[PDB]
Amino acid sequence: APEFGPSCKHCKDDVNRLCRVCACHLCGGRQDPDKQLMCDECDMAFHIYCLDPPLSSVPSEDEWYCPECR
Ligand SMILES: [Mg+2]
Ligand SMILES: [Zn+2]
Ligand SMILES: [Zn+2]
Ligand SMILES: [Zn+2]
Ligand SMILES: [Zn+2]
Repeated sequence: APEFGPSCKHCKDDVNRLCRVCACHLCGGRQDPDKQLMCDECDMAFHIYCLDPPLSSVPSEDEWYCPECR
């Protein structure tokens, strides 16, 4: 559809497939989008429970940098 961006280059939006590019950058899982924190710098997303130490909730502040970018 010319009204939508093209599929993920890496997984082609196959929901049965892990993808560390468009879903959690550590586990590649798509579940819990509500719980996926996006890096202000590289735009990769991370489940709060995949981080070390894991977070039990997302921060209230908008500015967050991932393990790779810190
Ligand atoms: Mg942010
Ligand atoms: Zn993908
Ligand atoms: Zn990485
Ligand atoms: Zn994850
Ligand atoms: Zn980052």
